[PDB]
Order: sequence, then structure tokens, then C-alpha cells
Amino acid sequence: FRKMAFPSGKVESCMVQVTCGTTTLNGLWLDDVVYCPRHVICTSEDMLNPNYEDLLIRKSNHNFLVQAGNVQLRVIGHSMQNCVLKLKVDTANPKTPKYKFVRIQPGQTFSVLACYNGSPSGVYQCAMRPNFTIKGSFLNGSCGSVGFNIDYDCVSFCYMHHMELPTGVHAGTDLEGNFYGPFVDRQTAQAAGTDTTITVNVLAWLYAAVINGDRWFLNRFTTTLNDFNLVAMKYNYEPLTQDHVDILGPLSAQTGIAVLDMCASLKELLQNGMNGRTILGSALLEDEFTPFDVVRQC
Amino acid sequence: FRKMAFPSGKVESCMVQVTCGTTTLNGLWLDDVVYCPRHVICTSEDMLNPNYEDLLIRKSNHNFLVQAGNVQLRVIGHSMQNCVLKLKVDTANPKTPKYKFVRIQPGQTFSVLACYNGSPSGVYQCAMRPNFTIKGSFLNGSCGSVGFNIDYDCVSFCYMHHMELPTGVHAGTDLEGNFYGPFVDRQTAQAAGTDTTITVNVLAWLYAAVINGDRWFLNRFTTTLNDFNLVAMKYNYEPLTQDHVDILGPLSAQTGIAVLDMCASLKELLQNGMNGRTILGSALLEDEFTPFDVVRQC
Ligand SMILES: CC(C)(C)c1ccc(N(C(=O)c2c[nH]cn2)[C@@H](C(=O)NC2CCCCC2)c2cccnc2)cc1
Ligand SMILES: CC(C)(C)c1ccc(N(C(=O)c2c[nH]cn2)[C@@H](C(=O)NC2CCCCC2)c2cccnc2)cc1
Repeated sequence: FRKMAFPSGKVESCMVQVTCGTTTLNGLWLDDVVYCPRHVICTSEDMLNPNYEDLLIRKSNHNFLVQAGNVQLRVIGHSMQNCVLKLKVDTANPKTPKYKFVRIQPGQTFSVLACYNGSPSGVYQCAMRPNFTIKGSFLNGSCGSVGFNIDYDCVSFCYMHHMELPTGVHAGTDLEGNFYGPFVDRQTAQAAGTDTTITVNVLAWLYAAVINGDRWFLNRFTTTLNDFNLVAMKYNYEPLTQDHVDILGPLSAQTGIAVLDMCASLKELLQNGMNGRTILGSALLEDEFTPFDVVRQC
Repeated sequence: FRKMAFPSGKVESCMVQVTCGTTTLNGLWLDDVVYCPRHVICTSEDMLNPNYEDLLIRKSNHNFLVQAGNVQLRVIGHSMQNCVLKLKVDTANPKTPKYKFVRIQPGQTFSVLACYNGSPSGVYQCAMRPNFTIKGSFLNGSCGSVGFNIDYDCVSFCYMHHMELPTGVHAGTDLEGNFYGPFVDRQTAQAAGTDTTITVNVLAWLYAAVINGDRWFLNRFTTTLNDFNLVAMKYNYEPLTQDHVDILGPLSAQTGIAVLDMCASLKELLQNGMNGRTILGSALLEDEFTPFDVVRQC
């Protein structure tokens, strides 16, 4: 079992470089529109309290330089939607995939294509944390890199990267420019809230462990939803709902382990630890695999 | 810090499906040649002691079905190079990237594009273990998936997947068809040797931890190389060579921490464990980031 990202080719052909004045970052070119963070129009002076609609009124089309690799795209229009700048260009991207813009929930996973100067640099799998941050690997200029899922030839874009938070985690928007989490695109003392562990994903990963070789944490006992959630609360774990239990249905049937029987296993791990043992090569309880991820793998 | 794969798009465009008889697996389509494991021509009862020279002489071109997406590629010639089959096809791949074939050494990392029936499934980062196996995530029919790097526009193909070993790890060849390690493409009793931890990579990852602001595991001690190796080998670590010490020179200069001072830190980490802490988010010492990988990502 490995953390696996989607093949990124359909998204690589959409990445472009956007330059406004002295600032460069990445854009997403779909049909004849390039999408990028609206803070590309912020200058080092305006970073504390930018007035984005005033900064945008001041800009005109020729203020933006868009490059798809070596070819320059001419900007013929500009507008803002929430925290995303939309640049209308003269040429439709001839490699535009089938795609949707989707907004995901905390606990859901996606692939991130990390880019710099419009050039794809790496791909990795991420999860939206309960506190709405991303534990990404992003350096300066990574803004505009996107997160996505693929469903049989359709790319569902869910994340555009905007900024780094002081604890080293990352904050961004959906592709309609709505932030995930209580964050703003300005220079501020904002910080990630206290995070929690994604319980349904840890259970999915324990099922993944059983499907492979690892069975030492199983036991004869079961628990109740109410009893387990009291322990989840103590250990900073998200509450487990009936809808989570239903989503884990297929894995419960495939193994001989009912969800609340597995909760009995997880309850034990949360207090007594792992007693030196390892689960799928990890000394920690892994929470960035969804139930679907465990089934798409395996 | 994430295990980051290379963007897979250049390789996705080269994956095809190869069928011989009742067996289907993946091939790699570069220019007018499809490369695939020669065991595609093995039959269900050939599997213990096939004579591949005798199996191949009995095939004609039309016994190979090659499919690139929905298009059938016509095989016009075939040839065997060590353990890879080279199928000459009627059409050059119009999306062939700049590429090279490279044989790697243990400790080296690469991205794997897992494919089934010629269609890519996921991408993840991998490493060649000291025992010449791969701890991959491969299912039945993954044979012919390739491992690659892409430093500066050129795809370096370094691994083609052939088989699973009894411990669940994986064996394969370079793109000239020479196996990594002492494995053969036969159904046998073969098993991977005792594996070791890749010491030079653990040290690189500790340097990455310092670069990203974590110093808690450092100590006031140094060590000689020979004393380090005498201790580390008692934890099943690979010996560290003067070559490895030279290789770590740039990370030592960037962080100001002498290589043998980091070795003293590692000795203490092996002695004490983590004591509840993590390093770059891991509760184990990570050994599948090379010194090159750390410089790439940091
Ligand atoms: C204008 C605004 C909103 C204040 C801003 C400023 C800088 C950036 N950062 C660009 O690297 C960058 C590149 N081009 C434009 N910005 C980085 C970033 O977030 N530092 C934050 C640190 C202080 C508080 C606000 C910004 C960054 C680093 C690593 C990974 N991700 C992003 C993002 C947003
Ligand atoms: C003919 C030969 C060399 C013995 C062989 C037979 C089967 C396969 N395996 C194919 O899946 C497969 C082969 N051709 C199409 N698919 C699987 C495989 O290695 N089983 C081994 C089981 C023990 C005995 C040797 C083979 C496989 C590969 C990767 C990940 N999980 C399962 C590989 C090689």
C-alpha cells in the first residue's frame, strides 16, 4: 500500500505561467480562459490590505502576460470571481480535458500537481484537513497549482493553491474562488485552527491493512457508536457518523470485520498504542486514505 | 515534505496494451518499437521452465496484438533482448518524449506509473532496495509498467516491472531487459534476500528536516566513519561509504552540519527512538529520499 496520485497528464497540458508586473505564478488554461489567484495583482506595498476591485479596475488586458510553455497567449479580457482572476485569452486550449469544477469536503483526497513558472514539477496525493488546510509541499511561486480527481476521463478540479500558513500548511480556494477555511488572501497573522484526525479514513486504512497482510490489531470485541465517539473526542478524532459506517460497508463485507468491530480495534490502538508494532509500514495511524482510495487501490 | 513523483504525462502517452494468446500486459511505445516483458509469450503451463528462444521462434508478427488506446498497432517485426521483447510496429509514436534508458543502483529513487491493460492507474514514488527489489504497489497484470525520472525535460526510463516475489515485493529489469538482482522470469521458489536500510538516504532526509526547521535530534557529538558503520550495521543499515559522504557534501554546506556530525545524530536516533516525536511528519526513519531528491524538493 502506497499513497498514489492520479496520472497528471490531462492537467499538465493545462498549466500556464501568468505574470502581472513583477509577480509570476501559475494559471489553469481551460477553453479560452486562464484561472489564477487574484492576488497576482497585489503588489508588495498593497499586501497588507489590498483593495482588489480597485486594483483590478486599474489593470487592463495588457497588464497580464500569459505563457503556455514557449507560446504567449494574448489576453483579451479580465474579470474576477471571488478570489480567482479569470483571464480571457484569444486561443482555446486545444488540450482542454473533459472537466468539472467541484468543491470537496474535509476528509476527501485529491492529487496536487505542483508547478512553478507554469511548468509542472511534481505530483502527490493530499487530503483536505478537518481544519480546511492542506499539508502540501509548496515553495514560493507555487500559487495557482491545482488539486484534482479523475473519474474515467473527466478531471474534477477541486483546489487552487493560494498561500502558506505560518505552521507550514497551505490554504486555497475551489476553482470558483471560494476559500476553503477561514482564510483571506492578504498578508495577515492568520493561522490554522487546531486540527483533528479523519476517523473514517483511519478505519479505511485499517481495512487496507487487513486486506494486505496485517491483522495483529484485530480482536474479538465490538463497541457502540456512542462509546467509540466518546473515545474519538478524547483523542482529537472526528466523530464517526452512521453515514461513515455505511460508506465503509463494502470493506466490512470483504473482510470479516464490521465497522464497530474495527472501532474496537482502533479504540485499543488509541490508548495502548501500537506496542512497538507497525501497520502497513507506518508507526502512525494514517488518515489520508479515503474508503474509495482503499478500493481504487487493492 | 511529501514523496513527490514526477508528472506522468510524458509516460502516459507511451503506454500500450500487448496481448499474446490469453495473456495481456503493458508495453512501452517509443518511436516504432514497443518494449514489454518477454514472459507475455509464456503459456499457462510454460511457467516453470520456459525456453524463451524456442517460444519466440514459433510466433509470427500477427500473434502479437498491440493496442494504443482504441487504435490497433500492426506488429511488423519482433526481437528479444535479454528479458524484454521488442515489437516493431508500423507507426512511430507521435508523442515520443525525449528519453534515455538508464540502469540505476540500489538506493536510487524513481516514479512508477502503474498501468493495467495499457491504461495508467496511478503514479507514486519508489526506490530500488539494497536487495534489488522494489516495494511497489502492483496488482496482477501490472507487468510492463515502467519506472522513470524526468530531470530537465528528458525522461530516463530505469525500471520495467516483471513479477511479484513471495514477500509481496517486486522484481523487474532495466529497459535493456537485464534484471535487477538475481531474479529470473520463471515461476520458481526464488525469494528476495535480507534487505537493509539505505543509510545515505536517511541522512539526506535528516538534512531535509533541518532545512525545514527541525533540529531536535541533533547532539553535541561526532563520530568516525568506521565507528558509525559498526553501530549502524547492528540495526541492519547499509554501510556508509566515502562516496556517500562526498555526495552529502552540498547538504552539509547548506545546513552547516558536518556529515559525520549528522551520523552521530543518526546513531542516537537508532539508540533512543523518537520519544513520541516525528520528523517531517514520520514516526520512522525514512530512507526513500535521495540527496538529489532533497535538493529537488527543498
Ligand atoms: C499577496 C499575498 C496574498 C499576501 C501572498 C504573498 C506571498 C505568497 N507566496 C508566494 O510564493 C507567491 C508567489 N507569487 C505570489 N505569491 C508564499 C506565501 O504564501 N507567503 C505568505 C507568508 C506571509 C503571510 C502571507 C503570505 C508561499 C510560500 C510557499 C508555498 N505557497 C505560497 C502567496 C500570497
Ligand atoms: C510467466 C511468469 C514469469 C512466471 C509470470 C507469471 C505471473 C506474473 N504476474 C502477473 O500478474 C501477470 C503476468 N502476465 C500478465 N500478468 C503476477 C506474478 O508475478 N505472480 C508470481 C506468483 C509466484 C510465482 C511467479 C509469478 C504479478 C505481477 C506483479 C504484481 N502482482 C502479481 C508475472 C510473471
